[PDB]
Amino acid sequence: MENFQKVEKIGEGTYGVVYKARNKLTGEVVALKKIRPSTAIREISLLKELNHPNIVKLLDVIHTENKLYLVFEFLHQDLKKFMDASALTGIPLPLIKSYLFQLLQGLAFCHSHRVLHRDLKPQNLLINTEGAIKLADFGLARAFGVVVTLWYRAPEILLGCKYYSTAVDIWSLGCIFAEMVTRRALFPGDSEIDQLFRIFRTLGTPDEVVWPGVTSMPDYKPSFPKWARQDFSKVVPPLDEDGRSLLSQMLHYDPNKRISAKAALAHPFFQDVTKPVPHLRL
Ligand SMILES: Nc1nc(NC2CCCCC2)sc1C(=O)c1ccc2ccccc2c1
Repeated sequence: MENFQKVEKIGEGTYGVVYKARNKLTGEVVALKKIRPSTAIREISLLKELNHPNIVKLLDVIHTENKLYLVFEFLHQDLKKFMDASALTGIPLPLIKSYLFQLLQGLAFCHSHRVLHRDLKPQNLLINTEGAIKLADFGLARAFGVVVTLWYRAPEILLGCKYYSTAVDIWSLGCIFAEMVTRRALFPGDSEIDQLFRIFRTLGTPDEVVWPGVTSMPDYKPSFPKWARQDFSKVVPPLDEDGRSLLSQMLHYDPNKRISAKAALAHPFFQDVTKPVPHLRL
């Protein structure tokens, strides 16, 4: 490339190929994302202003030769791989707590600036050797619009609501929290209806009592089976009651009842939070 030198392909992201690259002028290593609209350019450019320790920095937006690239700060591992690498022993609770706390700070920051992610998943949660965890790709979904993982999708999205709110990110993070604890995805659906029914089988089929307005959602069908809610203690053992209480608030059906990132940071679960060093094999 004219301005970068590719080191290697990292993988296929939501919007195009992602490469580990080196800036020719500075020598800095970055995550270069090729995007496969004028409104998009202006909107994404605004995201360069975001700066928070728990957000992967968007270093630049490059629009040349009628191609679009996003340059992001590079991190050495994502949470998906770290979880796989920690499958035999599990991620220590203090580290799970630290990561969840940091992720909520990242969400609280973005949300306060009116920026949603909409597609949080272990793949876009990046970690470094110092114990930090950061979220990548906030705001891209809105700017760009429309096999993809549905495992972390909020129910309102699965039910066809086309108006998103900050709550969709809290739902996704709750699912990730559960996965770090049990070492298994919470709702590993293989289709949109399977995803929805896995949620219903665990949390109970929603109704107008727990979710006012649910029966009027675009894809809601009166024919959905009626499953009873499972005992929460069976879903994420052996997470303690503070952890279970917080998780339940992040997984409320009604997005308006779902806890905010800001309020979650004050939950008793974080009374003893610390910042442990993870053991990363790079
Ligand atoms: N900043 C940043 N550093 C990265 N280093 C890699 C971490 C995992 C191990 C190899 C280096 S990956 C990254 C992303 O921002 C990012 C996020 C989601 C992705 C989903 C699918 C494919 C690529 C993706 C890349």
